Amino acid sequence: ENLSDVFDIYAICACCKVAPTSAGTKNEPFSPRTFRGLGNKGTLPWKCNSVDMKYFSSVTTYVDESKYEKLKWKRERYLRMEASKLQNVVVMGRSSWESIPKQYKPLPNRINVVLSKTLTKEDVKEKVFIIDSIDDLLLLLKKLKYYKCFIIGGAQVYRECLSRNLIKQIYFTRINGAYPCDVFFPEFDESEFRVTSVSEVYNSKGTTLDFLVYSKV
Ligand SMILES: NC(=O)C1=CN([C@@H]2O[C@H](COP(=O)(O)OP(=O)(O)OC[C@H]3O[C@@H](n4cnc5c(N)ncnc54)[C@H](OP(=O)(O)O)[C@@H]3O)[C@@H](O)[C@H]2O)C=CC1
Ligand SMILES: CCc1nc(N)nc(N)c1-c1ccccc1
Repeated sequence: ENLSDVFDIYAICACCKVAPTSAGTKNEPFSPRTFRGLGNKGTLPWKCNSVDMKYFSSVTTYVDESKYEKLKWKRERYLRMEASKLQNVVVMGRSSWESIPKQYKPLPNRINVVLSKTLTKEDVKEKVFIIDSIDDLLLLLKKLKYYKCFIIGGAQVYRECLSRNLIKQIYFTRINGAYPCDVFFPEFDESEFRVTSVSEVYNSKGTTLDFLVYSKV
């Protein structure tokens, strides 16, 4: 079956409009995807957005002890048929991991997993899991008790995961504001996904935003 579903590999990200420039063949003033701004100069285009911050925090930390049991079976089941506290898992590439003020790493109540090949335990003192590659990621999950695995960045981790059909659902936030960006959310065959949750329009500091949730067909 689908690994993505078996291990509930959901992806969450936040994008904003892209502030143009007056130079470069990279300018896409008419890109069909209005919200593709992911990062810039190693950080978030926008300013710490309180709301999304809260949203992201909420969603990635929420766990339902009961509903878990079902998932417990699903995985076990697959595990065997293949062989023939309770927190969520967060996963991020080195970049985004560094892009975080140490004072917030690792992320609380969440099993942190950093994807990288240039990091070692001697280097990372935080209590996190250092993964070699998506494959290991899978191997890791297989033997790990958690609610749902989350992919919180960055652009490469998304792409890779998407290209391998490892994303069950995507929690896509949208920040209505243009900001200079050098990193953008990767493309994919959206055909397999259908929006399942469209939140209302929220407001903060004067910048609008909303939350979407696309699911695999
Ligand atoms: N708006 C949003 O929701 C988000 C924005 N961001 C922003 O994006 C930018 C960072 O994203 P991006 O540049 O794509 O970087 P990433 O955070 O994805 O980090 C890239 C690094 O991750 C590693 N990596 C990726 N895939 C693999 C793999 N399969 N196996 C092993 N290592 C892997 C590599 O580590 P190594 O070099 O050690 O091999 C790599 O150089 C930042 O500015 C950050 O602020 C990040 C997340 C979310
Ligand atoms: C709150 C910012 C945020 N919001 C959403 N919706 N998704 C994310 N993946 C992140 C994020 C950004 C950089 C590093 C870790 C997580």
